[PDB]
Amino acid sequence: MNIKELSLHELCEELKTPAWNVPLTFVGDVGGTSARMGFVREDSVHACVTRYSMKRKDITELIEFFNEIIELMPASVIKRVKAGVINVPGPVTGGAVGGPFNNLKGIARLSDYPKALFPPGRSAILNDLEAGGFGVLAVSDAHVFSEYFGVMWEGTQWRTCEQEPAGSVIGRGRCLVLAPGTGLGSSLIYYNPMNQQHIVVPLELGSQTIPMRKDIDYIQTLHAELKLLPNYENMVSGAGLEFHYRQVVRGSRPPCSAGEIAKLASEGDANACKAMKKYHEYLMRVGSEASMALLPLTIVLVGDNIVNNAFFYRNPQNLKEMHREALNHEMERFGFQSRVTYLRQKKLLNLNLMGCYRCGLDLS
Amino acid sequence: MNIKELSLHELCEELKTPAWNVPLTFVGDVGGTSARMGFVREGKNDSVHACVTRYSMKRKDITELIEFFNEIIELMPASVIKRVKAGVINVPGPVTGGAVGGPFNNLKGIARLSDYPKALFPPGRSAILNDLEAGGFGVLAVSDAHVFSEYFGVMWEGTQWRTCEQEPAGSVIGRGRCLVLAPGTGLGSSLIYYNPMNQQHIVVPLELGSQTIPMRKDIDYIQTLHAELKLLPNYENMVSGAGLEFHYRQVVRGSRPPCSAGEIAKLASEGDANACKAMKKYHEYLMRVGSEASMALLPLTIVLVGDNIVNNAFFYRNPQNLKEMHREALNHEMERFGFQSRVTYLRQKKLLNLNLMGCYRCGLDLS
Ligand SMILES: O=C(N[C@@H]1[C@@H](O)[C@H](O)[C@@H](CO)O[C@H]1O)OCC1=Cc2ccccc2S1(=O)=O
Ligand SMILES: O=C(N[C@@H]1[C@@H](O)[C@H](O)[C@@H](CO)O[C@H]1O)OCC1=Cc2ccccc2S1(=O)=O
Repeated sequence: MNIKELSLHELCEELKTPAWNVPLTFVGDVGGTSARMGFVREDSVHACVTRYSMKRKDITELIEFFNEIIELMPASVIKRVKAGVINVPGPVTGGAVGGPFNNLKGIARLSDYPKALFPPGRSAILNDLEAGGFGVLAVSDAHVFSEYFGVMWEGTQWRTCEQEPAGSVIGRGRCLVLAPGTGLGSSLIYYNPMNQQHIVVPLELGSQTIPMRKDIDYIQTLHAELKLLPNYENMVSGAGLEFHYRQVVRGSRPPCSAGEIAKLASEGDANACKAMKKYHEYLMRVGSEASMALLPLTIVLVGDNIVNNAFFYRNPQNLKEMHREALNHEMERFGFQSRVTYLRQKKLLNLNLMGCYRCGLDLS
Repeated sequence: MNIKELSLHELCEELKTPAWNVPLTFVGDVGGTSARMGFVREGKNDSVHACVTRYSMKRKDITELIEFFNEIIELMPASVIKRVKAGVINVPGPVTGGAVGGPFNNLKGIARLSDYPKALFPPGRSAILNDLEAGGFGVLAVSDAHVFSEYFGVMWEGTQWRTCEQEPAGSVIGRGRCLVLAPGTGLGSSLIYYNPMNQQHIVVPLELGSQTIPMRKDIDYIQTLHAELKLLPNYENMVSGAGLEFHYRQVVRGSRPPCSAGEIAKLASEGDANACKAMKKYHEYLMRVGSEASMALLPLTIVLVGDNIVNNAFFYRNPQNLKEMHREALNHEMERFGFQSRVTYLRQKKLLNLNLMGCYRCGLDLS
C-alpha cells in the first residue's frame, strides 16, 4: 500500500531490481496541472511513478510521455507489462474516449496509445473519480480502511447490513464517493448482492441543477452573477467557496482565494468559518438528494483537501450542522437520509493510482 | 416473448403438460392492487414462456404473499415444485440486499426473503427485486431475445448513438447505459449500467422520483404544489396519477370539477384541450427527470416503459407533443456542451410485462 515518486532515471534503475522482475501494471494519474505515471507490482502492492508537467495543458501530451518512457526503458522491463490503466479529469466513454475537459484541451484516445504500455484487451481509460472509487475498494481490500477513513456519523442501515464496525471496511452496500476539490467529483461503488461484487459507476452529480430549500435569494444571487442556473459544483468548488466568502463579508474585507479562505478558517476567522459552513451546507445537499436517488449504504468524502481540512470536520459544532443539513430532505420523514453512514478521508493517499492498479486487476 | 394468465387450478394443470417438464423459475410481479405469480421456462429458440395466476392484494399487506406461496405449494404437485431452480419476485418499493423490501406507500408490512418457503425460493437462487429493477432485467430480456424493435420505438435519436453503434436506433439496447423510467402510479427508475471493460449490462435500482425538483422558470407553479402538499415537491409529485390530477386542476381553475388521472388521459385522447394541456405539463416534468439524469448518469439511452406509456401512445404519436418533450429534454444548462442531445429517447410501444420477464432474466444469473 505504498508509492514512491521518483525521477525518470531513478525509476528505470528501480525496475532493474530483482524485486521488479515480475508482471507489471502501467498506471497514470492525470491532472490538469501535472500527471504521475509508473508501474505497480505484487502480499505487497508496491508502486513507483515519475511526474510530468502538463505544461501545454493538452491531454494529447500524454502520448509523448508514454513514448519517452518506452524509450528510456529496457525491453525486459516493458515486456512485463500485463495491463495499462490511466485516469483523466473528465467524463469518459467506452473506457476508451476521455473528455472534453474544462482544464485541458483535446481528447484522450486509447486507440492512439502505445500498446507496449497499454496491452490490447488489458487496458482502460478511467474518469478520475472512477479511479478513485476503485482506490477506495483497494484500501478496503488491503484491510486498512480505518487507517484512511474516519466515521463522521454512523447511519441507521450499517449495523443491519454489516457485522464489522463502521469505517473498518467499505461494506457490502453501495458507497457514494464524493471529492469536493477543484471540480466536484462523484462516483458510485455499486454493490451487486447477487454475485457479491462491487462495480464502480462514474457519475456527474456536480453538474445537476441545485434544487432549493429556503435559499432562493442566495441561489438567484449566484445565478445573476454566473448567468447560469447554479449547479452543485457552482456552490461546492474553489470558485464556490470564494463566492460564499464575498457574500459573508459584503465588501467589509478584501476578496480572498479558496486556499486563503480555508487557511483563514483554520486560523479561526469567523468570516472564513462562515464561508466553509455555507460550502458544506451545499455539499450536504448533494448528499441528501443522492442519498435518496442512489440509496447508498455509505458516503465517503475524499481528496487531499478533505484531509488538510480535517480541522473543520473535527469541530463537533460543524459536524452537528453538517449532519442536520444531510438530513434536510422531505424523505427524511421516512428516515432515508438517516440510513447513510458518512465517512471522511483522514490520511493522505493517492486513491487514483491505487484505483488504476485495481481496475487493472479486474481486466488482466 | 409470451405470458399467459390463468387460474390456479388451470395453471396447476398446464404445468403437468410435457412442454413444462423442464427446469422452472418461480416469478411474481407484485403491485399495490394485484400480484401476478407463476412459473417461467426457456423456450426455443431464444424465447421465454410464462404461466401465471392473478392474485388480488385485498389486505393491502405485503405479507399476504406468504399465504399465496403456501397455497401454491400445497395445491400443486410436488413433481412440479421439484423443477423449481430459482425464485424471484418484485415489489413496488425499495429493496435492500435483494432480501428486504419496503416499506411501501400503498401496502403495509415488509417483504422478507427469509420468511419465504424454500420450495419456491431455493437457497442461493432467490431474490426480491424492486419493480423497476425487475423492469430493467426485462428490458435486457427483450434485448436478449432479439426483439427490441418489436417492443420499443424511437422518440428521437441522440448524437451519441451512431458514435457507438452501426445498427439503427431502437433495434438493440446498445452498448451503453440505459436509463429506464416508468411514470405510472409512482414514478419508477432504474439504470442499466454498461461496463465497457467486460461488455456487461448490470441493473442498478434508483429512486429518482423522490428527488426534490430543481427549478427552471416555474417557481410559482412549484410553490403552488408546495402549498398543497406542505412538502417541497419531488418529481413523483408532478409525474404520477396525483401529479396529472394536479396539473388538470391548475389548467381548469375550478371551472370544471376534478376527475381521475385515468379520466384525464381518456379526455386527452378525445381531443379535450384542458386534459391535453395537463398531459403536456406532466411530460414537462418527466422530461426534467430526463435532462438532469442525462447529465448525472450520462446514459446512451432513456426508455419510457409501462402499460401507461403503451396505452397512451396517442400522446407520443403526436409530432407537436413530441417536439415539446424534446425541447424540454434539452432544457438544461449543460446542453450548451451537448450533453442532453447525446441521449436517445425510446418508448415501449407494445404491451409486455417487463417485470415478469425480468424476474426470470434475473433468475438466470442466480442459477
Ligand atoms: O468535466 C466535467 N466534470 C468533471 C468530472 O468528470 C470530474 O470527476 C470532477 C473532478 O475532477 O470535476 C468535474 O468538473 O464535466 C464536463 C464539463 C463540465 C464543465 C464546466 C464548465 C465548463 C466546461 C465544462 S465541460 O468540460 O463540458
Ligand atoms: O416507495 C418508494 N418508491 C417507489 C419506487 O421504489 C418504485 O419503483 C416506483 C414505481 O412503482 O414507485 C415509487 O414510489 O419510495 C419509498 C416511499 C415513498 C413514499 C411517498 C409517499 C408516502 C410514503 C412513501 S414511502 O413508502 O416511504
